[PDB]
Formats: sequence, C-alpha cells, structure tokens
Amino acid sequence: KAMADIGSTAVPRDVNGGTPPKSCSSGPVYCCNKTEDSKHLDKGTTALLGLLNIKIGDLKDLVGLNCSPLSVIGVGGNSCSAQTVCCTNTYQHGLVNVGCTPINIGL
Repeated sequence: KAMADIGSTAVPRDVNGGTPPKSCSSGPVYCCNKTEDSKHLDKGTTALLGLLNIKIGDLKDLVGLNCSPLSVIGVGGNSCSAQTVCCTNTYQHGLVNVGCTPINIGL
C-alpha cells in the first residue's frame, strides 16, 4: 500500500505537498484575455500564427492572445484577473499562445 509497492494504490492526482492553487507540471499556467479556438482562429489571429510559422491544423485546444505567463505562483502568477488556462507553449510574450486548456486553479 504505497510503501513497498505502487500497484495497490492508484492516486495520480494526489500529490505530496498539494499547494492550494492548482497548476500544470508541464509548465507555467497562462492568464489570457481570451482563449481562441485553435480549430478556427480569426484571420487576424491566423495571421500572427502564420507570421510565427505556426501550424493551425496542428493546433489542439485553444490559443491565447495577449496572454500573461503565470510561472511564479503568488504575486504575479496568482494575480491573474483575466482568464486562466494551461497552455503547452507560448509565443510573442503572450500575443499568441498554444495548447491552452481551461484550468481550475481551485481558489
């Protein structure tokens, strides 16, 4: 039972030291003014993506325009007053963002 084995237990969501504000271990969370459907971006957003050579058809969930990277939790990271999502990568300091999923920080 999780002392000489990892088969009897199955709690991947339970973490040792679960800090109140949930975040992604895949990287910092992002606070985007609006996450845009990467399936069908606006031509204006598609434009930026084209500038950066991003593949729209390769895109997954959402993108994020003018997004703020939340890497330092607390002052700054937990100071997101906009929409908070979990993105896989970031471009243009936040002007365009990729692989964004709506994260429930819990607070």
